[PDB]
Order: sequence, then structure tokens, then C-alpha cells
Amino acid sequence: APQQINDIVHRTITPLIEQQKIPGMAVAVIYQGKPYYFTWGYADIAKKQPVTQQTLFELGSVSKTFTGVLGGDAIARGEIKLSDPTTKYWPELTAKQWNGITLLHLATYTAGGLPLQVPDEVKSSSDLLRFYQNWQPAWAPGTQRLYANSSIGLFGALAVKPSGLSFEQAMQTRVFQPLKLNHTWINVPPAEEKNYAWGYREGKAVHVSPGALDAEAYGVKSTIEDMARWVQSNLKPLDINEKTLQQGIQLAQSRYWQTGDMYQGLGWEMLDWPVNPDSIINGSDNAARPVKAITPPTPAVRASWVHKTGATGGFGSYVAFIPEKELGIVMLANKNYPNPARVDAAWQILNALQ
Ligand SMILES: Cc1o[nH]c(=O)c1S(=O)(=O)Nc1cccc(-c2nnsc2Cl)c1
Repeated sequence: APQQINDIVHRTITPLIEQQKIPGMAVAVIYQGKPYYFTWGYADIAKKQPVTQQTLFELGSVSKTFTGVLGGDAIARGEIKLSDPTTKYWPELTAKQWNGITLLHLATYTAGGLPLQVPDEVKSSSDLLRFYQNWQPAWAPGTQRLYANSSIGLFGALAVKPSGLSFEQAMQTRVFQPLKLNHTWINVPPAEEKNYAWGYREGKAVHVSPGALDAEAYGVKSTIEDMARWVQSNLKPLDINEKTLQQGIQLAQSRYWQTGDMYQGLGWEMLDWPVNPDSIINGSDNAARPVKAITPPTPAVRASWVHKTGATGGFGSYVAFIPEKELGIVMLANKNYPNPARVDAAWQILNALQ
């Protein structure tokens, strides 16, 4: 570990725990292509089990970047098209409000203001059909951006239907395995239970709860080494041997919509690098934003700040990287603390190694 990286990581990271009371953090940094791992604290304060590089954290929203890439994959394979209407992959959806609503709307949170969360009373396929059949859009499609789980959750449920495989099974055979992410799981098995860290909310130990469309939007738990390999894949997609997966990544970093100084992609968010720090810091705080369509979707711009946040009841996660300098940083922790603290911390560390 070079002294510069080590120093700045510690002098930036240690106060964050001290101020945010975070039980355990894993922090990986990618510099000139080489990863570096750092840990702090305890994975299980009750069983005095620490946080290691094989300790699993619930990624939460950062699962949506996985769900994006897995769709772009099927775009490359020709099984699904980003322009088709929703009803072509779901004929039983006989509601007239869905007319005009493509899969780009489903993916980039521009479907007309679909709810941010899937209701807890929705458990069976029939309940899910009625939920989306009775929903009525706030706005026209393609006009306003409302971040939502249920919009992206359905995109990833429908993006694998022609291929005949479950979403877990597609994910594993088409992204997880080929990239040698062997410790990232949708459903944690008993064998890895020991690596599973408990989240702490309000002092109480908590894990992610089963839900409708939960794998598709916030069901992906992973380890700090697999996040490092995943960032390394997203830095430079040309080294992936599989041509559909490379294209799937490259599509995921494509700018489909623009709102303020941010761009919407397939699970990721892009910013023209260099960026004003304070602007994006207030942009990462927790609403209805309207978007100016980019015709046509821009291809992946190397000199971009590509980032995404992930939050769960008991965990917080942040991933950011800049292709142009071959730099990146990921933070994962078993307490959901404010996102602008993550972002401030990423910005200082990355600016120092820049
Ligand atoms: C800004 C951001 O970026 N990525 C994120 O996850 C967030 S967040 O603040 O909005 N997290 C969040 C907020 C409210 C509800 C849920 C939820 N819905 N079904 S389960 C769970 Cl938990 C998740």
C-alpha cells in the first residue's frame, strides 16, 4: 500500500466512523488498476466478529447497477429491446395508461411517477399484476424523473423473461460467474452465513426483509473484493472476454436523460468530470425532477464521474469511479449514515489520488 493512498484513506475515513458511530466499514480503492483493501470495526458486535475482506454487506440500491448491466446484456443478445412497450413482455397488463411506456421509461425512472416502493401487501404474482394494473401515472411518460424501486424492479423482472430463466439464474450465469464474482449472492447460503454481517439500525440488529421484486432492486449482497472487481470491470469494459457483457456495461454508462448537471443511465449516474463537489454533495441528499431527453443516448464518456448509492435499513453503500484516470473507490458499512458524508469522503480521497 503506497503511503499516499494509505494516509489519505485513514485521515479521511477514521473521522467518518468517529462522527457517524459506524460499527464496521470495508473500503476498497482502485488506483492505476490495482485494488487496495481497508477495514475497520466489527461485523457482529455481539459475536465480536470483525469486518474482513470476506465480510458480506447488503448492497441495497447498488444492486440496481447490477440489474442495469444484466439488461444491457440482453440488449446485446437481442432478446429484449429498450424501445418495446411494457405490454410486449407482459400481455396480461390490460391497462390503457401503459401505452407509450417503453423499457427505457421502466429503467430510467421516467415512467410517469411510479411509486418509490412496491407495497408490502403485494406478495403473489396476482397482487403484482393488480398493483401495476390499477396504478395511474402522475405525469406523461418521458417527462419527469422519479427514482423508484418498482420501476427498475419490473425492468429487471421483464428483461429476463424471453430467456426463460429466473432473474437469479440469469444474473449468476451471465454477470456474476463470468466476472469471477464468486462471493456475491442474491440469496446467502448457510455456507456463507458466517460471512454475513448484521446491520445495526437504532442499535438493533437487522437484516434485509423479503419483499416483492426485492432481488431486482435491493436484493444483492456482496463482499469488498467483489465490489473491487466489479469497479475494475466498469472502469474499462474492453477486457471482458464476453462480448454481450462488455456491451451491457458500456450501455449501462450511456447517458439517456439529463436533469440539472446529472445524467441518467441504466442503474448508474454520470457527471461530466471534473465536477463541483458541493453541487453533487447536495445532489446526493434525499424528489420529482424533470428531464431533458438526450436524442440520441450518448455513448459511455470516459472522462465522467460514474457513481451510485445504496441504502438499506441497516447498511450503507457508495461506489464511484473515474474512467479517465483509472481511479475508483467503494465504501460499505453496516449502518445507514447520510449519503453526502459518503460523497464528501469519496471526493477528497479521489481528488487526492487524482
Ligand atoms: C437516494 C438513494 O439512493 N439509493 C437509495 O437506496 C436511496 S434511499 O434513501 O431512498 N433508500 C430508501 C428510502 C426509502 C425506502 C427504501 C426502501 N423501499 N423498499 S425497501 C427499502 Cl429499504 C429505500
